[PDB]
Amino acid sequence: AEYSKVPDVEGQDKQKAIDNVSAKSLEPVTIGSGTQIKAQSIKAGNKVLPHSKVLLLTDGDLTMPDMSGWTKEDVIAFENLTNIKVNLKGSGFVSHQSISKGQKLTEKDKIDVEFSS
Ligand SMILES: [Cl-]
Repeated sequence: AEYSKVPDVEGQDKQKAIDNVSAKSLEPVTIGSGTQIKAQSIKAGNKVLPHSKVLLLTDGDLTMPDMSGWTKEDVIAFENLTNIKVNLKGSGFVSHQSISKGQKLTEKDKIDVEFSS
């Protein structure tokens, strides 16, 4: 069971952070329309499965990611990172989200996601 070590990318330039996460054989997913990373979903230094997702919250506006194919773990990480409540329905992988990718979000919004096996 090989593990990846999550890098510390908080405060980094967005593209540098994406590159640093990818270099650890992890999948960076950015949230927001900013140019600098404000927060990461996994504590730096932690061992996680290769190719698992690290959510990266930018500065500036929050925007909706493409959650297609996400696990419950991933969607729950999004709720904790953004303080936007997500309602989960079903099991497997995300097959529907109630807000389209790219839309600006506020803590006024709520998301419904459906999972399919
Ligand atoms: Cl691999």
